Amino acid sequence: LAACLCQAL
Amino acid sequence: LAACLCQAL
Repeated sequence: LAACLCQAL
Repeated sequence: LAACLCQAL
């Protein structure tokens, strides 16, 4: 999930 | 942090 946030950012 | 993207958009 952390990586989904990084994608979003 | 996601709200940063919604501001940008």
